Amino acid sequence: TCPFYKKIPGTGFTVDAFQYGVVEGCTAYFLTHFHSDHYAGLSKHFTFPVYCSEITGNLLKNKLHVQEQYIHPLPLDTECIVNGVKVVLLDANHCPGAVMILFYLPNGTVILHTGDFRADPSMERSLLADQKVHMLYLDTTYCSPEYTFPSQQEVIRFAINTAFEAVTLNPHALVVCGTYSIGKEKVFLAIADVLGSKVGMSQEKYKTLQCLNIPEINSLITTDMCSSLVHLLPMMQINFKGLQSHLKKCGGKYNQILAFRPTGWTHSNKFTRIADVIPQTKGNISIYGIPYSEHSSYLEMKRFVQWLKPQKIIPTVNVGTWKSRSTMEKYFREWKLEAGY
Ligand code: NI
Repeated sequence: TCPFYKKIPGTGFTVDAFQYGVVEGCTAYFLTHFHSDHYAGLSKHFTFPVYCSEITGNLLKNKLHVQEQYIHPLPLDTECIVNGVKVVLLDANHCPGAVMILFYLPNGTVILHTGDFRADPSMERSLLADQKVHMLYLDTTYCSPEYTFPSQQEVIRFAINTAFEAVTLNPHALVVCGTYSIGKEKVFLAIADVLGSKVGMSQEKYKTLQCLNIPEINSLITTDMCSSLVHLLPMMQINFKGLQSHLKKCGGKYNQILAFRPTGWTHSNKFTRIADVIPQTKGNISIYGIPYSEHSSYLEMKRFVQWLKPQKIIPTVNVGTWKSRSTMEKYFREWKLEAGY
């Protein structure tokens, strides 16, 4: 049955709630982004209205075959009316097409649902600046002070410099990047751009990327693996066995692999700077784990919430254990006492 933290009070609405069958009292189903833990349950047999971004709607139609008459895309940063309730979609700084949703309830309550997000000070100048928010449905993925990670820009600098050095030293090295969902496209696009190459990938992944409105995409990606020296593979194949096998398939065009696994957080962050990251190596294969996150760090999350000053916080992540829930509630109280709201 649908959990309370996926239901928006005073409305007929649910958020990211497609795996529970027909939810009692639900007149419109919102989808924040196209990640499987959020879309789980949608298919061509769904016949209720789905409200989402343009990009998420492309993916619903093309990848899951949802029929067009039930997809309701909304423009961002624009006041819209849904079943008699004013809503606004905001950029979540997550993966392509990911949104936060502002609901203006008929009784005067304003609710922000962040979906999955990476808080940024640029959000402090969107339509959020213009009114008070009473209730916040918050992505608490990394809500503990041990979770620090560098900016996305530092991590991409590291990747570009590492790849450019390796290929200039050995023009017969292949770069491989792991993927299992949309998001983190900058990793493989930035590397291909510095090397003067397209990114090669499976037909299924190319289709997925063609749904994303990324400018000049036909210029950066391809299904012709032979012409590319940056290859995308499933995240599960980014290990010594999987990579040795791939290299066999390239027919002696290459004699070395440099591979990237963009993880979120790994405890190497508590001790080590990005500058100091080193690979695991076996023979002619090296594997770098890079801390490229599309979720808030602890400090980013804290700054957002202390700026917004909500009256009530509803966590949406790590809510299944009493120890996690108690930990989060203690941080929310600290934040409120330190800031004075
Ligand atoms: Ni997500």
